[PDB]
Amino acid sequence: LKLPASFDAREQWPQCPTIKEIRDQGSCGSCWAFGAVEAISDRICIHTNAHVSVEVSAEDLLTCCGSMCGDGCNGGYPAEAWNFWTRKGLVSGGLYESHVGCRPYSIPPCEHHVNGSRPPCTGEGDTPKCSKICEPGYSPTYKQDKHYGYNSYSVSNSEKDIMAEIYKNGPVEGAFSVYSDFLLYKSGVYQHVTGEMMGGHAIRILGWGVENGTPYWLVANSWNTDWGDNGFFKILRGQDHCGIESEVVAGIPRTD
Ligand SMILES: O=[N+]([O-])c1ccc(O)c2ncccc12
Repeated sequence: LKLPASFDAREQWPQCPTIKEIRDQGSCGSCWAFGAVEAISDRICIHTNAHVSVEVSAEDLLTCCGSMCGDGCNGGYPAEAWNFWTRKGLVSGGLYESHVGCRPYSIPPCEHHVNGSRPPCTGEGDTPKCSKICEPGYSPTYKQDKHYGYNSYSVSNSEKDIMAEIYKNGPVEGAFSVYSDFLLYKSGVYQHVTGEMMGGHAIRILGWGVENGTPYWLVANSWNTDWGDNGFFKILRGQDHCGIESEVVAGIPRTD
């Protein structure tokens, strides 16, 4: 209760479907946008006591943020994603071909270093256009459909601070240095052992726990459910491992 040994947002906010949700960024380096919108989704539902529960649109953020956020499918930055939500807001939008919400994701699901029936993920494709319109059959206007953030912030490189933030306000977006052995993750607690550095990856942190004395963070990847542990993974917590505790960002939904 002053930080229990383990915490899982799905259990704290059982009426919030998005927290339990794994998405797929497709052949696009949109991890920066998915960890952001995934957490925004979660916080919207947490902030409203599930009175409002929507899929925030990775599509809106990825196509419309623009240079502020980086280079679309060519990679981007978490801090600027949340800042963009506080100023321009984000509309709802679901999975590929879901017809859910205002602007569903337009990049098809693919296999991310795993065997499946979807085509393998090819590189970072092109970034779609920013079209401020909702799908036909979605009643409210894109403008009326925007959900703004009251604020955004970078949480310090502090384990306690990160736990307290998730505990009180919900899931966060974080980022870490990906080494080759992370691609191969299947289950258990991920700890870097072999491999070279492949740049960084953005994700959603939604909990923490302890596996046989090993503290870990509960994370959602954006590589579909057939990757890793049903799309989630665990990673060593408390050691700023692969920088897991250095790039944490979040913010509070704007009520109105
Ligand atoms: O599956 N992947 O390997 C992968 C990882 C991270 C990414 O940002 C990707 N983007 C596009 C395609 C594959 C990606």
